[PDB]
Amino acid sequence: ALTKSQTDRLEVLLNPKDEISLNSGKPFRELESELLSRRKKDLQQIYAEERENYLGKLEREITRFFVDRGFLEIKSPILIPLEYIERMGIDNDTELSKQIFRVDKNFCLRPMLAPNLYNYLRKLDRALPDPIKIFEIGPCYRKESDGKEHLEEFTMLGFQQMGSGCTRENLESIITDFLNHLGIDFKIVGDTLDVMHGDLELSSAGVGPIPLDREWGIDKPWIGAGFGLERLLKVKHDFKNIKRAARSESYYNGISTNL
Amino acid sequence: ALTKSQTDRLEVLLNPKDEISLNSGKPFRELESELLSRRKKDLQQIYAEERENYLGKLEREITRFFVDRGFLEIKSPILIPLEYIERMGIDNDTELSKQIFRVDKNFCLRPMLAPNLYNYLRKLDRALPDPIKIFEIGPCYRKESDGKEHLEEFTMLGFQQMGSGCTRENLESIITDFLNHLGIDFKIVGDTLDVMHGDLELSSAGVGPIPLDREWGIDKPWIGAGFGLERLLKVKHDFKNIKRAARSESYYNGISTNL
Ligand SMILES: Nc1ncnc2c1ncn2[C@@H]1O[C@H](COP(=O)(O)OP(=O)(O)NP(=O)(O)O)[C@@H](O)[C@H]1O
Ligand SMILES: Nc1ncnc2c1ncn2[C@@H]1O[C@H](COP(=O)(O)OP(=O)(O)NP(=O)(O)O)[C@@H](O)[C@H]1O
Ligand SMILES: N[C@H](Cc1cccc(Cl)c1)C(=O)O
Ligand SMILES: N[C@H](Cc1cccc(Cl)c1)C(=O)O
Ligand SMILES: [Mg+2]
Ligand SMILES: [Mg+2]
Ligand SMILES: [Mg+2]
Ligand SMILES: [Mg+2]
Repeated sequence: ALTKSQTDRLEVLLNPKDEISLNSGKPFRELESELLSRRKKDLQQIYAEERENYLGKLEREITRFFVDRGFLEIKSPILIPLEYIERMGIDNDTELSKQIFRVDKNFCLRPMLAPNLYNYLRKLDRALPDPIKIFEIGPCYRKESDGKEHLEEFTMLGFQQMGSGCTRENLESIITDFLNHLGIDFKIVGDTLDVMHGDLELSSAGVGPIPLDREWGIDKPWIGAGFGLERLLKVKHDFKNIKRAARSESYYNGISTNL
Repeated sequence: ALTKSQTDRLEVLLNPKDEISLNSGKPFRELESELLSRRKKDLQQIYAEERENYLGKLEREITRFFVDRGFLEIKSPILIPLEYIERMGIDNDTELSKQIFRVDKNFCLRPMLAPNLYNYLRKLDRALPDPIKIFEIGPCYRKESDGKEHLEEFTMLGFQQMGSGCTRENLESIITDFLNHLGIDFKIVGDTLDVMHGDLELSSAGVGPIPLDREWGIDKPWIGAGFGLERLLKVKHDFKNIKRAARSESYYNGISTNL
């Protein structure tokens, strides 16, 4: 009989496509040696053939999708003014206010892309023709309880369109084309618009104007959404825990690095 | 006569390829309106034609270079254990110990990629054939005095090879091919190996083994280097201040967003 600790170890080495049973009478040491051999070959094949990281590769594929669709690629600060949090309406009565990683006395690690995207929409409206379409992909940070769907360090895609054409139908079309392009199954569940995979939230999306826009110097209609890249990878690759998809020292493209 | 404040404003709108003189008798308001028109057209042309961010595009071009050359693409944590700093030999007598952005009580924003690259070399040596070649590109953070060559939030490329072929000559060949591929002029100045553009340091590079390797479980020869992407962009585009190349709300591909 395998111990729970032994089973935890084998689960670290198990990949979703393996068809190995941990509840059949082979001893731990030989089930471990089998999976170790498989995972070493997996890494050797990546090293020999493609050599790209899942998170980097997904970011580049999403970038090509949105650039192609007419969205400007933004790279804005990750370390942001603490003031941006309150100005997003995130006060002591929200879950998020307790989730901020503060840095120094006036800065924090951004928990979302919305403040920077708002600032870019306002500034670019002075220069670019209507409608203004932008997107950003990059690290975001939230303190979280331990859970198979949450990372404290994750990667967000955020896109926003401002001006003409900012309808819920156009927003759903972007989301639908995007996820069908990636091969991710989803349901849009009705502003309040969430993109679900089963009970996992892939995205929250919105349609403006909303009262908050005024604080950011925004007075035009808009649509947009935010997506977690590690959740997309978790669904795409059928990972049991989002840790497999994270920036990590423990996993490379979902393969354990502790061999 | 232009005021210094007026000149600062015009310098924000000036791009290196402009051939406009701020010391000739045109009034401020018309020099400003001229440069505003030019910068709006610059942004409109980016939006119409390519839509890619300089920092993102450079990261993707560097990624293709190193992948093609046989290096595995790594994406490791940006928020790292504080312990990694001391284990890198960075104690109270180094400049760096005073430059760390601490997060919480046991974490910090990484000021360099070396700790994570060391960990990946050790782990991958259990699985990959000799030599082991890896690289990472991503955010790094250091507290800095105000200066035209330093950002507090920047982007590092780090690469490392471990095992056979780890000679200074092979290291210089990687650097030389890399910078000639990017079109960046440089001089290698002699371990202690720095890559200079004039008096600007583009990279510091090294040849192991060194005593520090032991703390990280490394006992093989190695070569590697770290490069700042915003310094490469600053040189490539002849920016006067590295702020033009940063993750920023103030500049897009070196164009002022305050129009
Ligand atoms: N801790 C996290 N780790 C990974 N991805 C996240 C995390 N928090 C949010 N995301 C993703 O970012 C997107 C937009 O963020 P947001 O809608 O604010 O998250 P949220 O509503 O807190 N989701 P949840 O925490 O699962 O209820 C979401 O659709 C998630 O896929
Ligand atoms: N604050 C910064 N902003 C942008 N790039 C940086 C910064 N610090 C270091 N880099 C780049 O990262 C590379 C490796 O880092 P490292 O050699 O530790 O920097 P360094 O020796 O402190 N350079 P300097 O601070 O200019 O004397 C350097 O060659 C720089 O190009
Ligand atoms: N950071 C994302 C990005 C986003 C997209 C559209 C509109 C807005 Cl305001 C924000 C989110 O929180 O869902
Ligand atoms: N973070 C870089 C990366 C690097 C490359 C090779 C060897 C080492 Cl140990 C470190 C630097 O500090 O120069
Ligand atoms: Mg949440
Ligand atoms: Mg949500
Ligand atoms: Mg320095
Ligand atoms: Mg140096």
